[PDB]
Amino acid sequence: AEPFAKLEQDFGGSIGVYAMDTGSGATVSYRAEERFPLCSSFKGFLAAAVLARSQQQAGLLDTPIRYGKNALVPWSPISEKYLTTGMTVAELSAAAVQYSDNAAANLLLKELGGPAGLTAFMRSIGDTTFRLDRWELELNSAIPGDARDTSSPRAVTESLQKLTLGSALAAPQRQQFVDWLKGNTTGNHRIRAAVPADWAVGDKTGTCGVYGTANDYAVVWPTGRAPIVLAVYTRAPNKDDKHSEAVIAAAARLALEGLGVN
Ligand SMILES: *[B@@]1([O])O[C]([C]C([O])=O)[C]=[C][C][C]1[N]C(=O)[C]C1=[C][C]=[C]S1
Repeated sequence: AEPFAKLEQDFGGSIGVYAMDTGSGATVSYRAEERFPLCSSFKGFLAAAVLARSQQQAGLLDTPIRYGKNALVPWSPISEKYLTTGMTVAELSAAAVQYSDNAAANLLLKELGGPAGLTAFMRSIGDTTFRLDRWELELNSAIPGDARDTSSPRAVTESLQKLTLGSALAAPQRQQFVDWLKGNTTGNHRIRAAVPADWAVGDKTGTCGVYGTANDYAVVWPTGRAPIVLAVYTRAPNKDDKHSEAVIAAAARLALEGLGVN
């Protein structure tokens, strides 16, 4: 734990890490059961919830979703770009996961019954820690001591494992979820930066923009070996504290090293 302690002291905040090697059964934990803000990392689980619903509702993924300028909140690059084209549930899901599109996230939350709807999905797969309470962009406030819109690194990792590798999703939906995570564009300097270039990685990042609060979770497939699942979350005491991608990458390296994975 000393390397993690040194890392968060250099960073000037708190770091939460949980990692599991699904081959060896080994785990690494540091503040793994503390709460950290989700920021955009909830958007991965949001896409999973959509996929789960699509198992029972034919045509859900291809359903056109109506939105205009009014729905476009800051950082909606894809939904703004394709406003004229039109977007479906599936396209919004890809946008939320891979570009962290905020309007897409809100539109999908609405289809699922809001933050409460997504929280109930996570409950249904056995996640008692996850809570989403607000919409974009209020959910990014990341106030120290505030449990709203938080989870723990361990719960995040366990739920991610259930959805990508376990049986929480039917096989086709599981693979679609994996493919969306693999295609994420926002995580190249976080967990992926700690991983050898020929290992397959799927991830979703989060960046609140305040209180040094940012994160990443991932499934990593070492070549020819069983996958690793891990979560790295950070926060800091003051509103204007900067988050650090290098710190997330470093924490992921420490996690991999702790599992004895090279
Ligand atoms: B969110 O957390 O996702 C991040 C990108 C990421 O995946 O790390 C950035 C924009 C959408 C979400 N964040 C916010 O809405 C607050 C903002 C932080 C920077 C610009 S907006």
